[PDB]
Amino acid sequence: CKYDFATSVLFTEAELHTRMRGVAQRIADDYSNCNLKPLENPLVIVSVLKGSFVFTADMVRILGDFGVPTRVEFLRLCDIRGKHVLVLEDILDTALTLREVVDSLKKSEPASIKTLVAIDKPGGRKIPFTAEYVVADVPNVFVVGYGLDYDQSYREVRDVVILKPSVYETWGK
Amino acid sequence: ACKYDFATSVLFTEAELHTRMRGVAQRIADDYSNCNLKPLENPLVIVSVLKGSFVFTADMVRILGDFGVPTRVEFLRCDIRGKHVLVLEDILDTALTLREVVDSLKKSEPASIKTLVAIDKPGGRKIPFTAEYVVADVPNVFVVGYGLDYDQSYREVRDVVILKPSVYETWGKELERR
Ligand SMILES: Nc1nc2c(ncn2[C@@H]2C[C@@H](COCCP(=O)(O)O)N(C(=O)CCP(=O)(O)O)C2)c(=O)[nH]1
Ligand SMILES: Nc1nc2c(ncn2[C@@H]2C[C@@H](COCCP(=O)(O)O)N(C(=O)CCP(=O)(O)O)C2)c(=O)[nH]1
Repeated sequence: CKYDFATSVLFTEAELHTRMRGVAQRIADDYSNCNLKPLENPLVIVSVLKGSFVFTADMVRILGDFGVPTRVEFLRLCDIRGKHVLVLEDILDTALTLREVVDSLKKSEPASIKTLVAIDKPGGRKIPFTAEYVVADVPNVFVVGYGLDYDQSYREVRDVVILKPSVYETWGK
Repeated sequence: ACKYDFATSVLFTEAELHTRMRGVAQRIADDYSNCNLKPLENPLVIVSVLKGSFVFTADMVRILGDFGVPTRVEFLRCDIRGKHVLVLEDILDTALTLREVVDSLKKSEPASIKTLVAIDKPGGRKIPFTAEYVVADVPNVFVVGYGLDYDQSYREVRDVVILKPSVYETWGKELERR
């Protein structure tokens, strides 16, 4: 590991962007008949969690690459009724946050609504929940990077790494 | 001959923005070299102001990390006493927002405080204000991209472009509903 605060690099910046391009192609095809256009009818991007800003910034730019115009909202509301909504989240774990955000947004009745997460932790669920688009899976380990923090730190790490246990063991004390 | 059907001209590409952000990142490293910036213990507190500033913030913190500047980010659209604060903003124009934030933040008595803007309109000031770091200047022209929006749209354009007048001449008359 090139990082002195990590035991392993799980996904590099290039790997994530490669995967996110595969997802952007699915989104473009998926919404091909939604008549998405700037101002008139963009895809409403609802970014959840403070750390999601890194992923949201890269995803929205990649989405524009594939002809998907967007409009970003942050909850870390606008006018979603009748409009297509895509919730983005950097990590999906217990799914308790996503379920609540999805259910509440439905109260506004948008044309459609789907979710996209950068890191899915399939093994952390406390309720059933599947995201329409997943960039990468991560086992049951504490990772930081790509916006994911440990106590507000390491968000800027370009890759998704396993935080060396000596880091958070010494920081709690 | 523009690559964007909605823009008259492209001012700064993503790559050019990053090349500039690399030069800025080196200066910040030198400037804070005596501050012992360290993750968790003493990170440089990044205050990102303005909704569209998430794009510049996402890229800037990452570049800064490349140059040995560990950061933690807050958003304005925490404890700062004794900490080093770098306010980040995608566009600086009248300076009214940045003046409010900086002077409101000085009340908490941080270790220091500076500002870094991606786009500085030197000629738009309503009050005097100079940013400590500026990635690039822009004149009296309406631009979009790199997080800068026109009515929430076009933030995702990877470059800072001048938006075609027909777009906002048309959309304004559409916003006129009543
Ligand atoms: N760095 C890092 N964090 C992890 C990891 N596993 C879980 N988490 C966090 C833990 C908690 C707080 O998250 C603040 C995010 P923030 O600071 O940006 O606000 N979470 C949620 O509550 C999401 C519920 P879900 O998404 O399932 O609905 C996700 C990991 O492995 N590494
Ligand atoms: N896209 C684009 N916007 C421009 C341009 N010139 C000015 N603005 C805006 C105008 C107003 C709205 O700001 C939206 C931020 P948001 O919608 O993301 O929240 N602003 C401020 O008040 C900054 C306070 P200052 O900089 O003086 O301290 C900046 C341009 O050329 N292109």
